[PDB]
Amino acid sequence: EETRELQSLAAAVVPSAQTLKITDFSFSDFELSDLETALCTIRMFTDLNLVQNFQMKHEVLCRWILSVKKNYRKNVAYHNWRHAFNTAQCMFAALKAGKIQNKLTDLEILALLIAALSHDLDHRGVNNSYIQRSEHPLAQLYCHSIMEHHHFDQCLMILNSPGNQILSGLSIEEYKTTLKIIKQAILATDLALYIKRRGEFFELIRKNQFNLEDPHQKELFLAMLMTACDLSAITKPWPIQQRIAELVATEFFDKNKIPSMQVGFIDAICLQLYEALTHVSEDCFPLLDGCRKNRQKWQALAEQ
Ligand SMILES: COc1cccc2c1C(=O)N1CCc3c([nH]c4cccc(OC)c34)[C@@H]1N2C
Repeated sequence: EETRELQSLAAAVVPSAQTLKITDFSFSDFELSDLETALCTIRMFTDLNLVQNFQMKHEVLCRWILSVKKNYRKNVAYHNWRHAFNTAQCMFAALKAGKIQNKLTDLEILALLIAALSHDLDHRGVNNSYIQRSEHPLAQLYCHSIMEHHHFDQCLMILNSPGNQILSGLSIEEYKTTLKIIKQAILATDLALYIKRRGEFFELIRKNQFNLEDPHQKELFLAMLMTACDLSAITKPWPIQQRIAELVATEFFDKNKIPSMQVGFIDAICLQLYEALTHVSEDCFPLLDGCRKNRQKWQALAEQ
């Protein structure tokens, strides 16, 4: 049934990060089976030293990963398991290739990876729009009166389910700190909260006053990082981004104006974010470079 899946997952060899290409910003998931994305996820926890430092039992981490995946099964494509898996992959690539890993504590890295994986688990719970089909990120802003939201209840419920407690090896003080960061990183994937707080982040960077060691600026930086990862399909190699963008038209759920939608999207949201991210961490330039190349391809298409 799904004992089968867990048994098969826990027994399998976990290939290296290099084999799985999860350290690349150009990572493509389409050829992977769901079960291979779970192996990729295990590898992310492993290479961030989270399995070791917090003594996560292998079977427990496998079951938690499958619990998370299972609870995405009714979500639309922009908020599904593949979305959260890729949000996590971008986080991993930005932590590793982008080197952000070195700037953060282990509890921050742990909360970030769990948040990336879990941030859309409540999409059907806290939204009455947006759940029939994948809606453009900016449909929030211009189309519906009420915006598109995220929550952490499902996240914490799965984390505390018997057999799924990847955090049992934390002390009480570590657990409390981690849950707090998880809650904020999940709420930060609300585009409303990004728009509300980004100008300050940009000013600090413009004025070269950005100080990651300030508790308000660390919260704000972790939030921008969550948004960078959540929106990262806008950075992908052109064929990936085209087919994801077109899901607003192609998703079967039980293309004429898309070029101008995506250019507007890049000009109003995406370009500044990856520009700002690259000033904090120069090795995240591939996200910005990808976002630039896609604007150029979408602009050429808009010129028909
Ligand atoms: C931060 O989110 C992303 C970043 C980079 C690539 C992304 C996404 C994302 O949201 N997604 C979500 C949609 C979908 C993806 N991969 C899939 C594989 C099979 C089916 C799918 O949708 C039905 C996808 C898929 N990709 C490629």
